[PDB]
Amino acid sequence: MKTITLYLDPASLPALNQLMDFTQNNEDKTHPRIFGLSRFKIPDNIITQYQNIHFVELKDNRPTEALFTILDQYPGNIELNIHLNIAHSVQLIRPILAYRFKHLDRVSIQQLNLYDNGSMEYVDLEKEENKDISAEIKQAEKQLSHYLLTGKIKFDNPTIARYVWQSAFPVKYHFLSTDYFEKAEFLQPLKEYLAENYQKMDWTAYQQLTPEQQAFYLTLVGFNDEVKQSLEVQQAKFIFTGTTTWEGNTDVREYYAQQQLNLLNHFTQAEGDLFIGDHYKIYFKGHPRGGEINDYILNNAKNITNIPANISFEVLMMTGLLPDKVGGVASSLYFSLPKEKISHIIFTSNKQVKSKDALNNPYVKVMRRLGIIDESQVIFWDSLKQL
Ligand SMILES: Nc1ccn([C@@H]2O[C@H](COP(=O)(O)O)[C@@H](O)[C@H]2O)c(=O)n1
Repeated sequence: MKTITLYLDPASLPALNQLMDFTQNNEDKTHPRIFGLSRFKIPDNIITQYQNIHFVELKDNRPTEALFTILDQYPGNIELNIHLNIAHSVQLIRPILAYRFKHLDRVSIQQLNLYDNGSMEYVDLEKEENKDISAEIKQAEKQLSHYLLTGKIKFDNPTIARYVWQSAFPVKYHFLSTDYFEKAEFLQPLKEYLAENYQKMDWTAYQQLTPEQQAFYLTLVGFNDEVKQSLEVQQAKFIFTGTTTWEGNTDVREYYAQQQLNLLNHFTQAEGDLFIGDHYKIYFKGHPRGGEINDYILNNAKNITNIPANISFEVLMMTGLLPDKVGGVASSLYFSLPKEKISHIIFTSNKQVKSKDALNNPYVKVMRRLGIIDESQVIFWDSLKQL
């Protein structure tokens, strides 16, 4: 059968790993490929070098029907090599299964490779701490069978359903935290169930690439030479990480901008509660969707070096360019960082958190369970004095 590789991800981390897989296989210029990476654009100077390369929009975390137009161009027997975001795997594969239904004679699923979205998978797993995980797996497997037979989605445990694909297809899972699955006691049944179908995320794959493939990869992920040089000075580095807000209200976005500037000052100013000392070069890493929030920092701070905000932070993990220290507002990007590199992580007030909620939320709990952070490194945003 002819193999078609599908790279699907609405987010960042899976895409980063999928673009590594493409780079590792980039000598094959005609292997059929379909890219559905909402946050990444393959430069046309690379697209033109490949044949049978296709692109599909994602909408509501699934490929659009435009996928069918692509697959119709391959009228023989086809086996699908599918790369997915774990958290969104059920929706991402939905149009693929629908197409297979219409072409059961010639379309088969060869294998799945699944990659963590980031913190969201582990948080979601925390909320299942009190469940009979062994029973949830069996039910999820049963309901995955119904999905595969009817095309209709109904999971009593949508979270555990993300981890039962091996009951249907050859699968390999790539986890940001293998420790979590091995340390969390309530997850022991799941760890044993997954058996030899998971592995730790290949963060050091970039180091095994060829010199030219390394440059290939950096072009795919938007990390140009100028930014690289900046993060290679022989100086103690601290990177301040920013955040964003859904709200459109100018007013509110302005408050988030003013408050993130204040948080920066708590790290970098001597009177600050989070002062890291005088011996660090300071970088700012805005949130990709920060918009004016990011401009507020650069326009009103000083002695800071900007790292373009649309770069996914996790690139620095995939490339070995992490700083000595990272600090800022809680983000998925922290789940993937070494413990000794964390200064302080700050939390924003919302529905569940109106105080340093005794750290009774899953995010901190996961991090503490894994030992990435201690209580002294958790900060509630509103408790910080206005400097
Ligand atoms: N300062 C930041 C904040 C977020 N991000 C990107 O945004 C993604 C979503 O992060 P949040 O958990 O903060 O929404 C992160 O996984 C990372 O790829 C970033 O690259 N720099």
